[PDB]
Amino acid sequence: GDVRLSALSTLNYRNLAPGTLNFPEGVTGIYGENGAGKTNLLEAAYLALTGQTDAPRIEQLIQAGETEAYVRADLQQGGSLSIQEVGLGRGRRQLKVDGVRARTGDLPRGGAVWIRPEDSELVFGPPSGRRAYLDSLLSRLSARYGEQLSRYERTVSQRNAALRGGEEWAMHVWDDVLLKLGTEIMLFRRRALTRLDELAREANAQLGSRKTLALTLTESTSPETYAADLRGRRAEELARGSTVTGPHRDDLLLTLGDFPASDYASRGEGRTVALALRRAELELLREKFGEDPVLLLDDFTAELDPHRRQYLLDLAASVPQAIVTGTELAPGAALTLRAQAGRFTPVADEEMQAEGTA
Repeated sequence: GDVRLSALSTLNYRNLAPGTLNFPEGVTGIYGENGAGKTNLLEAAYLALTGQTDAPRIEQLIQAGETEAYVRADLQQGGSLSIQEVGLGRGRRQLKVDGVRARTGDLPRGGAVWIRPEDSELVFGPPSGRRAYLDSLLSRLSARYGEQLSRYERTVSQRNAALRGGEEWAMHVWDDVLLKLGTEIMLFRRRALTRLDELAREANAQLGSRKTLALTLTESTSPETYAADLRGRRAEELARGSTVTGPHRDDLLLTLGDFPASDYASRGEGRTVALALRRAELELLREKFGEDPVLLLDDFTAELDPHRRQYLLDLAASVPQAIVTGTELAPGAALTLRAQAGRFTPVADEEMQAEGTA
């Protein structure tokens, strides 16, 4: 009855040998050398499960010499099978759910969470990365949000081009649209913030921090003054050649023991905060859907703190299903695979295959 990714197949997907893999309930551990394509399997899974990608360019996902790629996820929730497919090519990501052309919205239970070895950049990196964290999560929570955000981004782009091209007389043509969409986006973010703050605070504590982690939003405007602010900062926007009002300008502020984490958190504290953000993402999806997202744990061996590494492995064992990669096998997994040159092959684990041996 839990959801499960029962199989993943790819063809022409960057750094993956074409083929299929069948995954059991519980943890599938995958080990191999740096460069064997482990992260790309997780990326492909995340794409099939959520319709999202880290790639700045879709062509980056397609094997050299090929012009299209294909990913297929088989999902089993109870006795119900579902099929999620993604076709890639020509800058385009085409989804299908159960054989029918689909929008992102027809994808179900907050499909996956992908914990990534670069996640400390959420703490120490630029505002754009924290907007991407929030936008990604909120788009998984709500189809409407994803559509609004997409339309908003394109509309801001037109406004900014009007400014930069010296067509400032024409700059306000879409301000009604930006008001409406910008307000909805800001409000969705405020709604989620209440729970994300609580969830990240708890995860940070459970990870052993004795400092309080708090999330707040740094906002360019408010719903109540958005229209006034938008229009009222014209002189500034003419000077800058850019739009200075709206959620594309905002940030998720991370405060740890009353100081800005970006500037005062140690490297270890930063790793803990970043993991707390992923745990809060997981739990917020779980609370919304009463359905556990598939956990994609990318390079657990890159976590060099024993306790925090063990937390990741325990979390993976705790959920109905996780796919865990690293340079060595995750102990106790339902299935273990070795990654070589983008090909995944089972290996024996005598500790987990001792049933029916007598």
